[PDB]
Amino acid sequence: APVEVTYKNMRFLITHNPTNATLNKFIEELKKYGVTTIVRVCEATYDTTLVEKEGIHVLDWPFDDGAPPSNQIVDDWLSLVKIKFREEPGCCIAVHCVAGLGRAPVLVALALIEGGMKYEDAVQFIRQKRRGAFNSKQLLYLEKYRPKMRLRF
Ligand SMILES: Cc1cc2cn(-c3cccc(C(=O)N/N=C/c4ccco4)c3)cc2cc1C
Repeated sequence: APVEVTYKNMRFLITHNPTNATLNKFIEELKKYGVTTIVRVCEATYDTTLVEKEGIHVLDWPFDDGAPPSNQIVDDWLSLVKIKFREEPGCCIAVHCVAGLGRAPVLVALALIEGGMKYEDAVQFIRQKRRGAFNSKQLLYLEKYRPKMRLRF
């Protein structure tokens, strides 16, 4: 389920998980939204060689099962956001697991919070665009989440 999220000057795309045989359609869906980077939060699957060749960099930072992202992944994710939108204004960052496990959306949620949103509003903003956005462990994480590096001053 391709779902797009725009807040301030940030844009994110929560995609499905393609297979090697459907990568050409996937790449053109990404380009459609001007996606220039992809973060895989679940065990690797399709081969990235082809995607990269098309100008889309793939980042593999899996969570351990449905557990909240590690501090290392949260740090790198927030850094990616900060650098990508500052070096490529207007671009889009894609993130995905399998379009239903409620893992990928947390990353978008965290970006919204650091961007100024209340975790409550960040969750409703996403939940309204798609179901199964956050598993139980995920929601609790966001509830107790305190900003580590705000986006835009
Ligand atoms: C309650 C609620 C309020 C929302 C307000 N916007 C929204 C939409 C479009 C633009 C901006 C915005 O501030 N521009 N950024 C500017 C900027 C300058 C530098 C960096 O960024 C904000 C999405 C929302 C979603 C919800 C759910």
